[PDB]
Amino acid sequence: GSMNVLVIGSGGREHSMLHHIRKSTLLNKLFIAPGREGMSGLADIIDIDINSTIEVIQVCKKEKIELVVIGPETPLMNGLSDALTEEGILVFGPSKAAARLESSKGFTKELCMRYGIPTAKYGYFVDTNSAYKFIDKHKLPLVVKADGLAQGKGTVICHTHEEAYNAVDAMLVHHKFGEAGCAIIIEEFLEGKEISFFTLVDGSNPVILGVAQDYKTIGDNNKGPNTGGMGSYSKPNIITQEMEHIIIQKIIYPTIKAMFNMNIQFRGLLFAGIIIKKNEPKLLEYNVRFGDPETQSILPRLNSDFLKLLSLTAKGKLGNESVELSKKAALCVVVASRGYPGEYKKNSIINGIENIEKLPNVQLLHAGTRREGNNWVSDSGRVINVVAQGENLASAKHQAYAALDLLDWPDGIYRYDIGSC
Repeated sequence: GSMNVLVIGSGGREHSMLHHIRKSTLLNKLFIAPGREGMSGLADIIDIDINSTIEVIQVCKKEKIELVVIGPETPLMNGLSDALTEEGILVFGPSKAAARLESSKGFTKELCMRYGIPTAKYGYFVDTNSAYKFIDKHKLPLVVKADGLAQGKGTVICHTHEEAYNAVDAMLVHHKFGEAGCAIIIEEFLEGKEISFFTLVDGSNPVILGVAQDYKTIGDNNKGPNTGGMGSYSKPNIITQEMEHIIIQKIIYPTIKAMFNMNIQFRGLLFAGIIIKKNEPKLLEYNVRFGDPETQSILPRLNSDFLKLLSLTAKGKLGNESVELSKKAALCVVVASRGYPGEYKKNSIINGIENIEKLPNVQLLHAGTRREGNNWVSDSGRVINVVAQGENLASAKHQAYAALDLLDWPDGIYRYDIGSC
């Protein structure tokens, strides 16, 4: 291969991306900034501040980078993609203007209203007077969300009006989520089957990548606060091919076309949260980049070349193209530091990683580790992923959880219901 590739980010999603980019015959040299030491087998780790456009550009010139693959949302919101494009560097990820689909949840809701895209009824607010008056006319339960990038944690289901007042104060008045909470949306609570729906979009042509089941809450059986995501799986027929088509026609294409026509075309990975009831999909939310940890379960199933797909997307060349997925089930369990999504302990010593990495049927990803002396220690809220594949979901599940029995980390927390009915 002749393509030098730079991945931006440092979590389990990116470690998975590296693993799968490394399979391409198109790849020459592979880099990650800032990455993590546990990923160093796959790529050269670059220690830079990725919030500095200028530092990222300097790495691209120094290393002759031909494609940049942006993992997380914040640099997209900060216009890293625009800064790279202005320098004539190919980038997989949307422009700042296109990234508003995620960086303002209210942006997406208005677009849905204007273009007739099915979604939750809602209101948008910047002060508790208007918010409380909406709460008081509104049916329960309802969902309060930070408008900005709250890493999936600024989303609270409220079953009493008092819980809603508290959620709205925490964001608008007490500033508990920084600028991300300076505005909010309050939405009707929708029932049904929730899925994660990944589409590659080259500016005008959508190509479905895959579907996964997510696990948002910290606790099993959907209990406790919302997190960035505590697990995932992907397998054939989570939804029918017909439903896939309805989602593209009613939600994704109208989104792509609206953005294109306002001259803010979307290019990259469009990740829709979708809820299905009475055979009809509604849009929960947009993320404008790969989902963590849904990516970890979808990529194992990809028969098509992942790097080629990223490059073609970035180039505006998905016109003829299609994705091929295997019939395997894949499943990812996240191990978090105790306290997450709240305050968590860093520097906790983690034992068993080397034993799990010796297993041939599973992959351990370094989502949030670092080295301190001779130990692996905790360094983020989400610390380890274990990923497995099988002929069916039960096999994939058994293998993941069998591997996790080798983990000896009393401060580690993981759900036991990843892949359960």
